[PDB]
Parts: sequence; structure tokens; C-alpha cells
Amino acid sequence: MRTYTFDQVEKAIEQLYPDFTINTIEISGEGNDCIAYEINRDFIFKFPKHSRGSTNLFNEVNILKRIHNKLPLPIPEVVFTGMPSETYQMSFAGFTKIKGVPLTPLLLNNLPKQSQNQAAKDLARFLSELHSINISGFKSNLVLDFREKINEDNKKIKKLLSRELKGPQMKKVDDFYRDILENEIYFKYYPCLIHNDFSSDHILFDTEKNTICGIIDFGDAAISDPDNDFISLMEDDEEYGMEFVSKILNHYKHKDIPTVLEKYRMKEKYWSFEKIIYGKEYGYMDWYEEGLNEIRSIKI
Repeated sequence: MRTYTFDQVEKAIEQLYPDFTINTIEISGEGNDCIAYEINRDFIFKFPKHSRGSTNLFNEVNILKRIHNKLPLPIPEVVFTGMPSETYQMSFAGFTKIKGVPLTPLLLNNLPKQSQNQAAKDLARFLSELHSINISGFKSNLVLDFREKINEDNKKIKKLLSRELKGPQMKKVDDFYRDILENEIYFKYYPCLIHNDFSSDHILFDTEKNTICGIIDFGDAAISDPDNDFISLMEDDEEYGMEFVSKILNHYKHKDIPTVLEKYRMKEKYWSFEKIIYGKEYGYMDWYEEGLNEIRSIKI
């Protein structure tokens, strides 16, 4: 893991845009991949923290460029771009900022019912248009393989938790992996471009007009299962309700919602385990302890 100063960031952006004048620079956020810098209150510049991050940055730029004016809600335009360097394919990129505030469950449930129903409509049309884009010109490295994902994750789990779990408890996490790989519903889907991180934090809302005014954070977008963009909208209570997400599903004219829900139940359980890895990686004791408490708990 590396990090950047404000001076490092300004220098990089000047050499490649030596005419561009940086006036105000604050940090807007940080994810697993990238530190976001807000520049001139109008642009978000993202800088990778590692190789994989720089790869995802590159993919995010190529994806956004490619759908630039294609979708029925605003999304970041790529305005500025950096260069390859050692392991880094994209040294940085800069994007338009998007006015609005996250459509949190709280905010959502406090809107009048006609505005909530309009929100379900807008999300559906967005997802539907996104999922329609033809993929036959995307490189193969952007097609996610879920069998391989599962095998990687089962392997990392077994390493982290070797000294934390008794044999019967390890067996039961392995039972989870074993069974999902043996069930074709999770691998037998029509691949399309998906946001791959489609939740409340990344849906921007205009509180004046009481409508949705943006989607952001395409850093994990890929070619994968479109149903994944519906199941991410739900997370017990921490995200939206089934009732809300159903209106999305029906506006989008999805033809097998049971399958969506089966993927939902699976993903809930899957994140029960995956959180433990992120838990150890970032030192987040909620994710690590609660995950480990669920495994040890005999309720299941």
C-alpha cells in the first residue's frame, strides 16, 4: 500500500496538463483501490494505491468513456487521464463531479410515495439500458469468472482462519463453497456489463426535485451476471427493502425473480464469509468478529 501527498498529486496532474491550474484541492474519499481528490469543487481525480487498483482504474475509465452519453441518468465523464508506469496501467484519472446526496434507505423511506415509485422506475430504466449495451467489443479479461472467484475466496478464507477455526467449523465453511460450485444457477446466466457495486451510497439524489440525478463509482464494473446489480440493492436492513427492489425488478421486466432471490440469499451468506477477509485486510473488528461469531454459532 502506497499513499500520495497533495504536492505529489498536483505535480503528476501538472506535468500532463501543465496549463491546468489547480486552485482548490480537498480529499473527497478513499476506497480499497483509490484515493479520490476533489479539484476545483468540480472534478474528482482518482489515484490508485496499488497495481490491481490501477488496473481497475483503467477499466473504469475505458468503461465510462465507452458509455459516455448512453444512459438515462448522469454518470461521471472522463475529462483527464494519466499514463502507464511500472505495474501501474493508469497513474490517475479525473472525472466530472456529480451534484447530489446518497439516496439512503432513510431518505428513501421519507419521500412521498410517488417520488419513491419514480425512483424505482429511474433505477430500472438505468439498469435496463446499462445491461443492454453490446459486449462483443470488450476484451475477455473483463469477463468475470465466478467459479474462479469462489475458489480464490475459499483459499484465502482457509489461510486466514486456519488458527481461528476448529475442524468442524472449517468443514462447514467449505460445505458452503462445495455446494455453490455444484449449483449451476450461479454460473448459467447471460453476461452483460454491470455496475457491480450498485447500492444506496452510489445513487445520487436531487432533494430539490425529489428525483435521482446520478450514478457513480464504476470502479468494479465488469461483464458479469446482471442479477448482481439487483441483489446489491438489498442487505437485510442496511440497504433497501425487497418491496422497493421489486418495483425496480417489475419495471425492468425481469423474468425470473425467484432466481434473483436465490442469488440474494447466497450472496448474503457469501459476504458473511468474505467480510472476514476485508476485516483482516483493513482491521475492521465488526466484519471479522461478527463473521467469526456466525461460523462458531450453532444456530445455523
